[PDB]
Amino acid sequence: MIVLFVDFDYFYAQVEEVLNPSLKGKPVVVCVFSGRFEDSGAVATANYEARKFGVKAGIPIVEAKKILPNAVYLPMRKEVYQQVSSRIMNLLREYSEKIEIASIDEAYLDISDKVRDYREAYNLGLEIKNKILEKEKITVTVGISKNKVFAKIAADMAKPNGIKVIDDEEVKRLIRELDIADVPGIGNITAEKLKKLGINKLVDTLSIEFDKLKGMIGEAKAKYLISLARDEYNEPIRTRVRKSIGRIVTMKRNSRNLEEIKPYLFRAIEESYYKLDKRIPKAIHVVAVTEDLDIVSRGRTFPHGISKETAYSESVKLLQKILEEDERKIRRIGVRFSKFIEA
DNA sequence: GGGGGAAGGACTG
DNA sequence: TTCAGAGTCCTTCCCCC
Ligand SMILES: Nc1ccn([C@H]2CC[C@@H](COP(=O)(O)OP(=O)(O)OP(=O)(O)O)O2)c(=O)n1
Ligand SMILES: [Ca+2]
Ligand SMILES: [Ca+2]
Repeated sequence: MIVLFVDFDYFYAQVEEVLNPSLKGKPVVVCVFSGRFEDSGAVATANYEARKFGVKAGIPIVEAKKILPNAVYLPMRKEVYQQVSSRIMNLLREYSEKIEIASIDEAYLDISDKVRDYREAYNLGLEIKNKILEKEKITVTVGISKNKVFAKIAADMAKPNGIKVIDDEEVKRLIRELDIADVPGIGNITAEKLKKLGINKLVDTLSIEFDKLKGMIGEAKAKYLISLARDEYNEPIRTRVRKSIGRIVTMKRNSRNLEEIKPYLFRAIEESYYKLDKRIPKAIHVVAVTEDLDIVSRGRTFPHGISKETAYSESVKLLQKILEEDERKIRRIGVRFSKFIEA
């Protein structure tokens, strides 16, 4: 069983350059604006030409312009990218029936019984990595191994515009050299904890006791990690499925007064139902972002589907349920639906 | 007595 | 006065056929 991981080199900012040729040869920064502060918002992405100086996705636009002020800041357009991605996913779909799309710029391929060895697999990464670069003019990084996790790591190492292959003899090697947070699934927090205790490489975990690991990161986190070092990871490539389609916005405000939030919720509660397709959610939650970070949420599950209007109503009771439980103003407010109806 | 629901946190990425 | 913008899965926890 050998996997083929695909990762769009560096998506957004890249597509933005593909459409506007007068961009390349410059540090581009695709980000999200809110309409406030003046330059309020965060960074969604940036080309490698812009990363060099630190402008990494997720930071305040005000900071970005603190390091790379001359760079090229372009507004985010999830609509434009969505379509591109939607196209690339379809190609890969012809190379292997068993496909699994993770995010908007990722996809796992299973070639187990359509490839003889890592030799003709690396040749396939190319045959693919190319059909892509010129049919959509998008560069991508490919990863290959015996499973999804290692396949995804080989792609991390080889980026950008590359491809790598983590063979078995190499795997055992990585399980020793591969370290800290460079592990898919383990976030900064879990890392700033493990490190403090000496655990650096994915192996250091084996010199512990499953329980002493659980008491600090969790049974899932641990079991997962120990499943890697032990080298017995399973997880197959199955078709993905939308579980929770939601939408959130941002108030130029920072309010607490219902009619100073109702229009907002209503707004989001509109866009979400457009993505719901022909789905019927039995569950709905109102996510609310405050000011001093920390998000708050209140939701409810129904024994039947939901109609837009049905949503509007509960939205309020769920919002009041929030306010009366916190003494801080709100900045962004949103809603998320789930538990769609089966077959 | 494993599961459904609700609020929180983290990693997505 | 007024910072940093979609979806999944793990968890602490209370509760019931
Ligand atoms: N805080 C973040 C981080 C990433 N993304 C977006 C960036 C596009 C998509 C995938 O991100 P990555 O793959 O991590 O980066 P990339 O630039 O898309 O590509 P690469 O992984 O090769 O750097 O998710 C985002 O919306 N918010
Ligand atoms: Ca990518
Ligand atoms: Ca990615």
